[PDB]
Amino acid sequence: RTQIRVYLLVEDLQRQFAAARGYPPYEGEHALIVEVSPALAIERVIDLALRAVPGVQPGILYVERQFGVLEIHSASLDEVRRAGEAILAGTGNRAEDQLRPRVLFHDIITDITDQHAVILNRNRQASMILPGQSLLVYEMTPALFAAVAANEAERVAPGLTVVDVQMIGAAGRLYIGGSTDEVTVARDHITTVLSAIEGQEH
Amino acid sequence: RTQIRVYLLVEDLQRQFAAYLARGYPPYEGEHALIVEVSPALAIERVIDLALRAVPGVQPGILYVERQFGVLEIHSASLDEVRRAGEAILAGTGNRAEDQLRPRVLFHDIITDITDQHAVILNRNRQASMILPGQSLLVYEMTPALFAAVAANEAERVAPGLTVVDVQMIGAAGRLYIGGSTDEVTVARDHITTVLSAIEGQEH
Amino acid sequence: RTQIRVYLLVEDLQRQFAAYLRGYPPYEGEHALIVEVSPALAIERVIDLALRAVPGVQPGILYVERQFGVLEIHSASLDEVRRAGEAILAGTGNRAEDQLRPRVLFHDIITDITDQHAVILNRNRQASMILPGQSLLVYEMTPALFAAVAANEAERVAPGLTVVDVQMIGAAGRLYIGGSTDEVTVARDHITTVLSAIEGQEH
Amino acid sequence: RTQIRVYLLVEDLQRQFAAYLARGYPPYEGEHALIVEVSPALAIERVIDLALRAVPGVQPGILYVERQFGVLEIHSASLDEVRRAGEAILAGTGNRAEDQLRPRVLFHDIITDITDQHAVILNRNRQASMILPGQSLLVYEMTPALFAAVAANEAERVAPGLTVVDVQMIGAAGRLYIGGSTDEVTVARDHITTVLSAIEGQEH
Amino acid sequence: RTQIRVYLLVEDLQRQFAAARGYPPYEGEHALIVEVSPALAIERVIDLALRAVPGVQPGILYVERQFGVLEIHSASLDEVRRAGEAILAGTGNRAEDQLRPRVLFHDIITDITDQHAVILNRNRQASMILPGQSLLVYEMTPALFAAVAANEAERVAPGLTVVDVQMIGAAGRLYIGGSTDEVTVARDHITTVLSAIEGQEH
Amino acid sequence: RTQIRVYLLVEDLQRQFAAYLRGYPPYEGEHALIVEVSPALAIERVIDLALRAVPGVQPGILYVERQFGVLEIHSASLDEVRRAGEAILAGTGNRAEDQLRPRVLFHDIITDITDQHAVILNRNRQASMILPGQSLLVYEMTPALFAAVAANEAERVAPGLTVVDVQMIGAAGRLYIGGSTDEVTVARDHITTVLSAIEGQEH
Repeated sequence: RTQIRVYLLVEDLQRQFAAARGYPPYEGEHALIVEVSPALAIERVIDLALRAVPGVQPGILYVERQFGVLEIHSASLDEVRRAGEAILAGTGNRAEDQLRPRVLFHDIITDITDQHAVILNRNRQASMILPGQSLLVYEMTPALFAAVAANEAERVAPGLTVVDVQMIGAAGRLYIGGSTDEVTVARDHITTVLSAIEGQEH
Repeated sequence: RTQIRVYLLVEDLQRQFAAYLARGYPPYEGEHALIVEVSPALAIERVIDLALRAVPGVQPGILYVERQFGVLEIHSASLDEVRRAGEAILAGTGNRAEDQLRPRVLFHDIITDITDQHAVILNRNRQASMILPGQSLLVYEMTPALFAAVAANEAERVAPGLTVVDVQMIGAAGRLYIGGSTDEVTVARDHITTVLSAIEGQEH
Repeated sequence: RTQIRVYLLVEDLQRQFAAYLRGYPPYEGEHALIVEVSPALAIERVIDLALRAVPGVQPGILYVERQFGVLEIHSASLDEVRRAGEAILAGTGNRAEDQLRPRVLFHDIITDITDQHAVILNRNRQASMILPGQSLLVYEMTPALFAAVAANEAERVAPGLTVVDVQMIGAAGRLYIGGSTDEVTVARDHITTVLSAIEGQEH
Repeated sequence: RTQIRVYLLVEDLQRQFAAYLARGYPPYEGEHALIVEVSPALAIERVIDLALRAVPGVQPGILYVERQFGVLEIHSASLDEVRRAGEAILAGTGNRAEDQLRPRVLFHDIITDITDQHAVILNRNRQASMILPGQSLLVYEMTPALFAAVAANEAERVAPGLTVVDVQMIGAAGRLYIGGSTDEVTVARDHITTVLSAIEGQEH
Repeated sequence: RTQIRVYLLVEDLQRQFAAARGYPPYEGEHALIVEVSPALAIERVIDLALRAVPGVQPGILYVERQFGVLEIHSASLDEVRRAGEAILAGTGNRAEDQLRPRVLFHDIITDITDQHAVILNRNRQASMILPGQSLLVYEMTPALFAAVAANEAERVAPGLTVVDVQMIGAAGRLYIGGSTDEVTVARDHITTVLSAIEGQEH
Repeated sequence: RTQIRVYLLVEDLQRQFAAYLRGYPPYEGEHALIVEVSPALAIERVIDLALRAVPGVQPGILYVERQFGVLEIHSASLDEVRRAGEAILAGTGNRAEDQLRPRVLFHDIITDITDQHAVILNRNRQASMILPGQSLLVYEMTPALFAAVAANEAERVAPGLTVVDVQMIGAAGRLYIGGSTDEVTVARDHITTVLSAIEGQEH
């Protein structure tokens, strides 16, 4: 009855990525991210986690057009694992029955024009990209996988700028600004991470 | 040409659900409604004109064109008025009531004794009444989405102490959130399942 | 890799549609290039291709939707817009007729609109408004970005009409036009002709 | 320390105004309400606790901190419950009912036979019921803003066929928009003026 | 009973400025702008104009925290004057009983930094300023006077960029981008226009 | 000409308040300069003064409100922030103590918050949430931008508390803090001390 699309431990949160919403996560804490179908089943999923481990906090809970999304976090890695396990047990699913990440698009725009940069910035928010910087774009599905890609990219290239991360919808989208080599190091690494993630076929 | 996804008379509106209702005139307790969902979405503009010009005494409460589908709610104090407006729509589009889709249940569950953290984040993604920690929560998902309308109204009739937390009747799927004692939410769920099964329509 | 769904030169913008058009605003008499692509995020490469090939053009729309990506660029010079488009075609390995052919989803003319219909209609809108008693033309098509040319062409052949609403983003495009029964009938007929004449692939 | 700007029992809610009502639980027709406006704005957080802990059976419908002032609405099916919660607020802040400001009328007028262009642009800056071309429109402005609440409810009692188009009860001034026949809107305006004059309070 | 704060014919609208809302004005048309107190009296003001001259259209109608605001427009200058006259007659006011414009602030920031430019752009909308351009800011009250200043500024320096115009509130605000001399020509001219406008004292 | 209402070095940002802070986001441990001025539009000159004097700082808040203008800038270097502030002072002909003295408008501690209060309270909010049974400290002051230092200082002396809401823009500032009755009492006392110690003019 409950199909799990994404089930992932994101360990050791980087500080930029830490920024529908509930309690906000902080740098160094750990997260469990779950995407499911049908969307409304996510309400049973969150009760399963919160009643097993009172010490974890909900950061995202949203019922989208098709899918249901959840993020929970804690300072203790042991606590998040245990919440993940209660979800798997209460729904009769396994971790490797999730969908495998499917890459939809990626590219590097070097030396973004100023007119491109200014319009980019106003239906993003949070961080911004400045004219002259290089831009990496990356699209995947299921959408919630954008989360782990963002965190890993920042990990290996800490000088980069997280411009935007869309984790909810039909597809996930990542925007990263920096020097041409920072964004190349990030792109190469993301591809590796996603290919190594185990799951079934769409 | 114009396909009817949902076509339903919702008779005798209960007071929580009436208040819960993109928006036009608000319906009131005891009044009657006609709900219609169609494809392609923009056809609903022909549907509302058909109704409003046949029976000038009905009032539009909802009119909206979504990503895929078109939605209309009309209501009146007179049950005969809503009925006749419904017939103008059917005749003017060459459709019949049983040309609609029969309800398909996607999910349902009863979460007892909701934790306080679940209740607090649940209450800020909803905007009407609120659920309190300790209450039991019923969630019910179906498609087409507009059937969520009749499910909410039937639940309140049969269990008037419940709390209508949210009713999502527009989109690819409808979602119902109901709070109360475990026996109130269990009585509502059983009735809803019966009501949706009794409805006549085509196959997805 | 980048699939082009809509690629169109829309030349000589009429003033109602021009203002209707987010980034820099176009003006009456200027020319625009409209592009809808799949997958959505590919549109960022598409706009980069245009702006550095022909710097004199300005972006008016840039948006990443649920499934698709949308771009509008414009300039006073028809040549600058055309040349920017060519850059987009070469850098994605496409040509203009590799786009999707326009598919008509629904159209209708509501004469003598009732007042209850008009007031609730005007509240899901924005800009111009329709008055009780006017006639309403509604027109739906896909891909959505084709709604742009339908709107601009309608205003060209019947400038007295009222542009109520134009939805160019999504799974489907929607056009709302108000005027006399004759203005909108002339508008509806011309829109169908324009759309049939556009060459593209299948669906 | 805590100054009361508005303190009022609104008895027996009429159905249009009840539905019209930052938001918490929705009130229903026939229920009773207590409305309070205070200064400084943040003091209202002490006021709601005072009420909710004295009489657990009342429900908050409105709680909001504005640019200058703080606002609360609580309601119940029991008139005695709203009354007693009101008294807890007065006792716990060292205030009395007549410490409030007496209503000051800023403007009123009756626009007959509204033009269609006025009606169409008027309807998109309002979000509830709508006014139709040809109807007469009453506008009424007062301060403090929260008195708009009692003015709307009194008008509907005395002229039930009217249309409540908008009620702005939060801010520096309250505004009331009412539609109907010229005699319905004239009957409402006369009554409102009497009601506001009869209210006891201090001087601006 | 009805106090008129601003009463002004803005003749021959420039194309940039032509962009709460009703029907949109077009380049070359003419407008009447009215601000009043108490705010709600603006509903009597608009009925007076629309019933006298059916051929004019409402573009702005809004009841703000303190004041009421109206804009109407037409292709015929004769029509707008006539609507203005119906308002004056129906409320027993005179055109020169409005408030005189009071200048609150103005300044020219030359060569705006790129970090300043990018953040400026996201809680504006419509047009944008690019890094390196010069910026003129101008504040006045009553707020509705920002309207005539914007239109006049564009008239004498058509190459300029109208970044934003706030006409509703306690004070009006104008943002203009261009070369340092375009913005200086605009600023000098605005000052002249406002000083020449006749009204009473606050 | 430019009147300074608030001018403050807020050094060593705590992590709840840091995230709470629109433009570039500050991080825990960095330093910020906060400025509230009158008239509102003067703030555009104020920020220009800072960013080109010390380019290494980043703007986090820039807003023109009904009456007043607000600016926040930040950097990892306390010296860069201080030096940017000095540029703001020289270019406007002010000094730090020409600002307004903080005026306390209301404060209170609600113990054992009822559940109906908590759920409706959480719906006019944003970020962190208060749970039924916790104690609530509310604190109101003017000018509003002083709410920033009150929030950051409270978190410094009682890091276990929950920052529910901080309103720094307007006619008045408002602080919402949740925790145990002891955390918030310690927080309330320290806030009053900090505010009394700030030197400025009258009101």
